[PDB]
Amino acid sequence: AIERTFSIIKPNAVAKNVIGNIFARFEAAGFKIVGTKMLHLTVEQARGFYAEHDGKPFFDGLVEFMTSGPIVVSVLEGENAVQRHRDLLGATNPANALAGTLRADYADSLTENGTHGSDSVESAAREIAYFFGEGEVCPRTR
Amino acid sequence: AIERTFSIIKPNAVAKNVIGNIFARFEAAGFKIVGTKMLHLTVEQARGFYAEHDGKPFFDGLVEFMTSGPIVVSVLEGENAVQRHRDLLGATNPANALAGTLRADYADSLTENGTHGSDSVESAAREIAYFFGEGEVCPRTR
Amino acid sequence: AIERTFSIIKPNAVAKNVIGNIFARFEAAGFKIVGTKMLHLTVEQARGFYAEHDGKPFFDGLVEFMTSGPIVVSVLEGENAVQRHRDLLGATNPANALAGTLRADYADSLTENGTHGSDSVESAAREIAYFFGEGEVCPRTR
Amino acid sequence: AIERTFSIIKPNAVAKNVIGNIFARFEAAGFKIVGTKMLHLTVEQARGFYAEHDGKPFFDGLVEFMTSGPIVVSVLEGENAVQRHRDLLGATNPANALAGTLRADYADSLTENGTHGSDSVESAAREIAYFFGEGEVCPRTR
Repeated sequence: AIERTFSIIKPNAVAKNVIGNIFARFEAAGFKIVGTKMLHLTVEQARGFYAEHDGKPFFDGLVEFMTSGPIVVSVLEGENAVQRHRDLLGATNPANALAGTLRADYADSLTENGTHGSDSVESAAREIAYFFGEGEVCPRTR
Repeated sequence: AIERTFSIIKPNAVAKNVIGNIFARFEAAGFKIVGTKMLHLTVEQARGFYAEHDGKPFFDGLVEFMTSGPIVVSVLEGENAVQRHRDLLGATNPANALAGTLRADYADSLTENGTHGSDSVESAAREIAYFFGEGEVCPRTR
Repeated sequence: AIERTFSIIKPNAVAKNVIGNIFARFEAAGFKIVGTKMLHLTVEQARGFYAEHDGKPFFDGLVEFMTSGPIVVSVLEGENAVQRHRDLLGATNPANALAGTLRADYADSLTENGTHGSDSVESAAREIAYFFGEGEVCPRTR
Repeated sequence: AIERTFSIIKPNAVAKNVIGNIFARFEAAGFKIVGTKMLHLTVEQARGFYAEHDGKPFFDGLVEFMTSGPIVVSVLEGENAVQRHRDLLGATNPANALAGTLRADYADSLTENGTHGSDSVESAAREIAYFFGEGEVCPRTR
């Protein structure tokens, strides 16, 4: 089915100026970018999004990193998009990600793997709703 | 000096899914993307941005095209960015654009040249302000 | 260990002018291009390289496709290069290749999957020797 | 008219692993790569290609740089290709080359400026003949 999945290009990737390279990979893989914006998360925003993680040891480090610089959040559309996006991204740990995947190609470290992708259709809807408001998701009309 | 300029990736370019290729060209040329967002102009928003052309024969067609599908508006930062961005885009009229420039590579017709770049520091300020509100542009912090 | 593996960019990919896109993927994945050349296989040369398939039903069709237009043959160098190259290419069948892999992004069909990669250190040695003479593989000196 | 022009991706660019990026720009600008090979010029081969500079100012330095690492030499085909290729490369001096041109994007100095392009149809014929033997250029057959 046609799905919409959520993407985050993390601070390290934005800092390295590879937003275009990553977007190009999304498009080459058949995804259509239907929503996108650059923003710099406040700690309030980060803790409201990553709340789930409020219980692990590296939580404080995660929030610090995700609020350390601007990020690009996007909505990608396509058939079976949620799983295909996860496939494109590769393993969470850059060390285990296969050559060519976004984590292998653009990660700088395990915590700084450069990209995030929704893990399910359900989580994608929640993540998209958190960052994209009215008229921010734009269906293709041509 | 370090300047900020305004960019538009037009409906035809978005529809061809070359947003990444264009952003990658900006980054390879030394520009830092400091603000961006995808949106779909309503006729009223398009008329306002192109207000200087109201009453001219080509106006309604320009408005129709610019509202025919989503676009990506961005803010680019770098030394002498206004002029360098224009240099990278190439001549506005594709018939005069040098091979390899963005207009030469991505124009679909003479009219649908694919991209817009501020023509001056003055217009850059006006165009950026039109779409980016108090703080939608995020300077690099690392 | 640092290894060298063999690559073929097939007739369908050369014809679509995506040689640069594929090479860029090799480089982004950490491979160093240490040898490369464009050529157009004769039936004799094609049959000689695919000798191990001589007699099988698809042989003639494989030979016809691989001699239908020019190809680019290359030698890629890098840590665990043979396996990492296979990982980058993805499944032989486009329908089964994960999003983002070279077969998924550039294949037009199962027969015309766009790229070939050595399946072992042993076969890589044989494949490279078939197309590259002494002096044609260039280690990096800077 | 359809022309064939000569290209060299110099040692500094090969060393930075941007061969793919450069080829992708050639293809995006509409050129068809009809010949290419990677080689590492020896002092004797370089003195032969730049023989016209013998007894002239930069003969030694030119040979030293051009033999410092492997290069990629190619034949690009297209309408008015000689001049269009020069337009894509930009000024010889990367500091004065317009943003986005290959000299501006992939070079740091005048001497190590990343790319060479034939300056005329006449020089293209001579340059190609020095690196490609009869039958090595491959016209497209599909």
